[PDB]
Amino acid sequence: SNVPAELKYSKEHEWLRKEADGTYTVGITEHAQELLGDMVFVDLPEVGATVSAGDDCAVAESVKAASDIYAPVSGEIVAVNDALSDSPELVNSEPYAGGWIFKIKASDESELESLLDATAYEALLEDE
Repeated sequence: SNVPAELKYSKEHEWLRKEADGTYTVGITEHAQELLGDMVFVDLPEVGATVSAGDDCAVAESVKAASDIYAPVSGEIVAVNDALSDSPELVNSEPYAGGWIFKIKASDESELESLLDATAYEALLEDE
């Protein structure tokens, strides 16, 4: 599967993209959406919520499965992708683009060290 070289990743099959203001945009990977199948619901976090790294904060549900989506870093949820409430299949068709799930302002920069680069995420995929 497609593993964009510029992104960061979690072992739970999330990606993170740093934006110009320093916030991160978070979604699930091409591999993740492929395994879940045809998406029917994305339960979004509350804007303004404070989360710790590893907290469950969204859910992706398909016709066959559902999975928790974890905060990859600690911080405040600053935006959510409201389009997924009516078009959850964007997660399937454009997991790195229109299928983004939420944006987070990180509270502890040190946590970024626990994130994977693209090479490590590819290796992880090759390791299932």
